[PDB]
Amino acid sequence: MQIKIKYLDETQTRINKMEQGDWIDLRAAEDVAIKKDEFKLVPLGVAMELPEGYEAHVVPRSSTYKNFGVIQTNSMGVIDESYKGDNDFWFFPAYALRDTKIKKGDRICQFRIMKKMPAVDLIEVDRL
Amino acid sequence: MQIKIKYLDETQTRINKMEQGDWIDLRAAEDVAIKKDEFKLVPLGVAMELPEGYEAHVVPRSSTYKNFGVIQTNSMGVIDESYKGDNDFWFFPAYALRDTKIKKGDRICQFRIMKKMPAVDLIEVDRL
Amino acid sequence: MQIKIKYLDETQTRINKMEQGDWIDLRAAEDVAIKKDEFKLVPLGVAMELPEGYEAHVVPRSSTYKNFGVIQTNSMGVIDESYKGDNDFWFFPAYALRDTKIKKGDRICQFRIMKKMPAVDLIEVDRL
Repeated sequence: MQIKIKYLDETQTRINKMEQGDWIDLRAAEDVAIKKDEFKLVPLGVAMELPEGYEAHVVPRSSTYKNFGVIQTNSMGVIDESYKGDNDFWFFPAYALRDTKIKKGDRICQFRIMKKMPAVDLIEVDRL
Repeated sequence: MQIKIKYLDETQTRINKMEQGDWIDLRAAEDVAIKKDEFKLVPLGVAMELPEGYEAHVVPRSSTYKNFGVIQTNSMGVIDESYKGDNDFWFFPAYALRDTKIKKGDRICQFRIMKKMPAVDLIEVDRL
Repeated sequence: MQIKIKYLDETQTRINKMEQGDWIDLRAAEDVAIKKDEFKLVPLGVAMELPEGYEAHVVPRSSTYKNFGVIQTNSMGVIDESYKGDNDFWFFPAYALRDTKIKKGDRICQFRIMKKMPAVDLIEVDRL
């Protein structure tokens, strides 16, 4: 089972480090300064074509808050298999709880893939 | 897989359509005004009987903070198969980082189902 | 399957982690006071050896915000199978949105296990 991955540029850290099972770390694609109580979409510099029928889950690393003072506004990001365009680059939605500077190459979040949910039928009933 | 769904009333937007595995969007059941740094349980106007052995996870949509300035206080909501009563409606626990307003019918979060955790035994030990 | 659990000390409340399928509640290992807009890693007083090939996910309980006014800064904690050391204790990263006090034994979060992602091959490309 493979994942085709495209990098924003030749300087981005190749996350080619994985296929053992652990969540894979993602890094800021450049320097980012976020002021307290400000929102900023941090470029992760990667675009992927996930396996058919799969999706990716993105959450911050356990040390992201302590290190950068940010939280992921959407709690857990979901990247569907259809998000495989040549320009579909990933971003980490960050809300700064304190002035913070994120350096290019800094690990800020992580992800893993999972099979999408089975097809369902939402049938309306008047009483439950 | 069949999921029985009950709606709060006829004005709630029905969400049955051709599904194929993507997360499903839920919507505010009514207008909701939230002041800066205050909390509000946003009703989603739906109650469901999930498949036996399954549970649902609920997270904000990726554009939820950008549009409404709120985060989900519980990070990811977990709805168990047992939460299937006639009055077990779903809610999105919103905390606003600014004065905001979610309009009736606005897509505000999304969900998917997943098989519940397997049978496991907990064996207490003094050392690992 | 079996999960080996170690408790910090003899005064910790044994998780009543019971009910096939249900997420399991974790408790504060000691009293903790957190001032509004401040952080605090709340020890849960447990360390576990998860089944091989599995990982744990931890999120706030539905009533955590209402009860203690805190959010989990890393959104969802991810405990890998390898984090099974004798001093590999669990913590709940809490950011208080108001003055709060958590009592030893108070249930503040919950967890479940899940199979880790299948091993994947990341193939770098130049176009998607």
